Order: sequence, then C-alpha cells, then structure tokens
Amino acid sequence: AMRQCAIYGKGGIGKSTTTQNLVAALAEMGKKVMIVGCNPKADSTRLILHSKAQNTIMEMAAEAGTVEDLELEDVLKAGYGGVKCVESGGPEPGVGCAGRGVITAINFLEEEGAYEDDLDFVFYDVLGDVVCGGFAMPIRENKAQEIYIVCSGEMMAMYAANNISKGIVKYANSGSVRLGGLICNSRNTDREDELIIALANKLGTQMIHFVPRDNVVQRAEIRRMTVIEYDPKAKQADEYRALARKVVDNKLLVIPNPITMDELEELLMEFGIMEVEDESIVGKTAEEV
Amino acid sequence: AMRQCAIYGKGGIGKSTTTQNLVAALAEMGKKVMIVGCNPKADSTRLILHSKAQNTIMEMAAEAGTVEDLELEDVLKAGYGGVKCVESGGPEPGVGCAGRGVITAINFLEEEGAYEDDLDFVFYDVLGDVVCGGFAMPIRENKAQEIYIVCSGEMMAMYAANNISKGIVKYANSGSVRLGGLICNSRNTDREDELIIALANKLGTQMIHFVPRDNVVQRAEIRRMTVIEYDPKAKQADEYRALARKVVDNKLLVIPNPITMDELEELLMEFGIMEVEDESIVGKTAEEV
Ligand code: SF4
Repeated sequence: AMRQCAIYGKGGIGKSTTTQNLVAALAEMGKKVMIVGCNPKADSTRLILHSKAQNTIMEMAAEAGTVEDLELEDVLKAGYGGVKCVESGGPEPGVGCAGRGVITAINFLEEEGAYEDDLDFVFYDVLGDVVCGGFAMPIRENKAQEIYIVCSGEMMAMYAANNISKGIVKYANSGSVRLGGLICNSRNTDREDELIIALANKLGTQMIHFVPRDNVVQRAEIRRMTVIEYDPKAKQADEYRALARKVVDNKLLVIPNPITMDELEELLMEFGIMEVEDESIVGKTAEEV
Repeated sequence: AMRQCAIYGKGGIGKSTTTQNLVAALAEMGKKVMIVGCNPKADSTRLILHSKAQNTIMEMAAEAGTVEDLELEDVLKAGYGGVKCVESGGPEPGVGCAGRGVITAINFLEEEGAYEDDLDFVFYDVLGDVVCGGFAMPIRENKAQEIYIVCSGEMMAMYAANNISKGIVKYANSGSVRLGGLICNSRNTDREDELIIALANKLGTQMIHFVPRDNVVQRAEIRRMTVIEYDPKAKQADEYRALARKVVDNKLLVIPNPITMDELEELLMEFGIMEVEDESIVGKTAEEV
C-alpha cells in the first residue's frame, strides 16, 4: 500500500528542510521513499543527495531536445536511505506555467514506471506562495491524496495554509485528495505551538507535529545533509522520527473548512502576534493624534 | 507623455509599502498616478485609500455575474493625491491562473477608458515570488514598459530580481519593455547598499535608490497611510521624494544581462551574507569531522 503524499507550504520558512528530514526518518523506518521536487530552484532534494543543486527535468529536456530523449538514470537519483530524488524544474522565467513542469515530470515517471516499482511513499515538495492551478497540479491530477501543510505563527504562512485548504475543498468532491494535518515549523514566536493547533481545529484537522528550531539543523545544513544523517543522537533527530511515526500511523484525513480573513486575524490577535487595532487613529497625521 | 510602469519584486520585503510611498511622493510632485494592484491579497492600495482591503475586480465580477456589469465608480477608487486605485484580485485558489485576473483588469480599464484619460503614470504592483507567464502578463501584453525591481541583500530577493530580468529579456526584442533599475529595500543587513549596486551593474542597470528601514514607516503603516502623508518632515519622506525624482528624470532603460547561480553566490559570498563553502565537511557525520 504505497501512499501518495505532498508537502505544501509557504517559502522561506524552511519547508524543504523539514520535508527532507521527515523523509530521511522514514528511510530509517525502512520505507522506500521518493521525493518529487516542484520548485523553480532545485532545493527540494539537495539534503538527501549532498548536492549543490540536482539537475532538473526542464534543464535536461533542454539538452536532449524533448523528454523521451531522457533516461531515468540521470533524472531520478537516490541518496541517504535509497531515497529516490527527482527535481521537476522551473518554467522558462516570465513565459511558462509552473504546473507544466510538474505534469511533464509525473508523466515522465509514470511512463518509465517508477511509480508501480517498489515504493512506500511519494512526496511532492510544493510551494504555497501562490495557490493557483499551476501549483495545484498534483491535487488536480489526483497524484497526491495526503496533503500535509507546513506553516508557522505568522500571517502569510497561515494565509497560505488556508488557501491550500480552499483548493483541497474544490477538488475533494471528485477524488481522494484530503488534508492530513498541519506542521508548525517554529520561528521561535512565543506561543505558536498553540496558535497552529487553534488553526488546525477551526480548519478541522490536527497539528500533527511541532518542529522546533534547533541549532543543529543549520549545522547539518551547511554540510548538505539531514539531521537524521548528521547526528542521530540529537534532540532534533527524534523530533523528525516522531513526525514520521505520526504520518504512517495517521488516518485523520479530511475535507477541510476554510476560515475568513476576519477569523484569521482573530487567531493572530488572540495569541498576540497581531496587534489589536485602533481605528481611532486610522487616517490621522503625526500631529492630529 | 503618460508612462507605463511596473514594480516587481519578492514578497515579504515590503515591496508594496515602497510602491505606495513612491506613488504618494509623485502625487506631491503634482502627477496623477494610478496603481493597479496584482496580488491575490489586496495589499497594493491600502495605504493610499486608508482601507483594510480594497475591493477587487474578481470579488465584484462574482457579485455582478460578469465584468461588464461593473462600473468604474467602485472598481477604481482614489485617495491621497487623487491617486487612482484598482485591485485586480486573485485567482479562485487552486484552480485559476493569476494572470487572467490581471488581463480581465487591464481590459476592463481600457474599455471604460481610464488609460487615455488624464494620467501621468500607471504602476502595476506585481509579485515576483514566481516568475511565470501568469505574473508576466503586463510585460507580455506591453502594458508596462518601465520595470523597476525591488530587492534586498538576501538570496531569494536577488534570485527573484534576476529571474524577472530573464523575463524582460525574452520580451524585449518585441516591445518597449525595459528594466529601469533596482531599489534596495534595506533589511539592515550590513553592506547591502553596495551589494545591490554590484548586482545592478553585472545586470546592466543602476540601483536607482536605497530605501532605509526607518521606524516611522511602521508607525504610519498601523494608521493605513504613507509616510509622505503621516509625517512629511521625516527623513524617510525625503527618501521617497528623492526616489520619485529619479524615476521621472530616469532615462537609463535597458535590456538586462542575467547572471548565473554561481555568479549570484559570488556576490553573496563577496559581500559576506553567504558563507564561504567547505566541501571538506560536506557529507560528513558529527562524529567524522
Ligand atoms: S497558473 Fe499559476 S504557475 Fe501557471 S502561469 Fe498562471 S499564475 Fe503561473
């Protein structure tokens, strides 16, 4: 029973680092896993392969002329734990849709049969900075049924998480696509552990894990490797193991309930990241009030 | 001579705040300016209109059934300095392309003739987090000829800036679309003033302004207004005036020269934001080295 998963979330909060460390812990569970990277920069596999940047299907279809002129040897690599690694590649900037890099990539892996081969998990590392039909490709073409959203106690991350949810909603009533939970990637904001459980409930799922911000994640990272690989005996290593536990063992897959902007500011004001408004000074000069 | 401009750049570095403050100083120059907001959240006009969030063409085409059922009174507002303000609106999450909200909006303004009416400047606030053909709509349909990119001394902002540039390149040899310069929105990183001039040269333009990070921008902002409007006698107000000067007076419009990733890490390592690599430890456990 090979399960199809995707890790969606906003950029710059270290989504990929957690995707890769989660996956590394699952290979330590003895699960064969394949990461399909879907970002324009090739950052979705570089901790598993010890790479500066893995070569992408777009760059190499450009070398060969078309996609059929490519063989799986150099498209799909494997590293720590025989974790298979593809990078889809980015759209030609300013002209292509991002989504077509990702279909080109899934189609190329269905055809050279990497999907029905021995695998336990597929994980698509997808950006959530814009929730358009471009980035919703693995949702719409029913390639990822289990979506876990990475966020933090901060507006844009949570905004992203809600919008990803609205998309799961449209496609839920014509497929197996469900939200399996949220993951807080700590930004050391005061009581964000709580904030993301609050959000996870008003959406109808759980906060399946709180990932703290250790120092070792950064020290393993400058070595182009995971914390599971660098120091298995650290606190943080156990954090990812525990997340990878919960993901196998999870059966709480839902069709979420998106909130409003007003409701979202509630959550941010209540837990104190957002400042409680004063319209008694809105629109007034330095001098007036 | 009404000039068509776009402000492209990565999110979360306060692009919109500088777009709106720049435009506010131009209304103080006595220029009629229209901001066309292109982001899925309505944050491109809210400092000019003192608004929580301006209503968007997408939400209101949804009310009325189609776009023709809308009149310019409530689509296009005006605030501080008779600065016209439209918000394009976002794609239905997970299904539409972002680009079609922006064509639907420019087409609606061409037809109800807001473009040939008395105007000096048009400014499209466009996201740069993904440089796909979706967000390159104002470039491809030759609606913005002068593109000024906002960035900072940090990897992703610079990456964004280069990618926007690759886009200007593809569309330059079939239109008047040019890069008029970069703008560093300081993040108080040590010597980023320098870094962005270095980048602006290896690309072939200029760093047309350095915008510092004042405290007053934040205090004007919680009042839903610009610094030009809140305290004209601050240092920061003068900063935006100087930028708005340079933009009118600018005639250095180019077809840029994108650099590589390697060249980009050069610039980051040279000015000290990026750490000088050691591959003598890449791939080694805590224990080995
Ligand atoms: S659908 Fe999204 S990724 Fe595709 S071209 Fe449009 S905005 Fe870009």
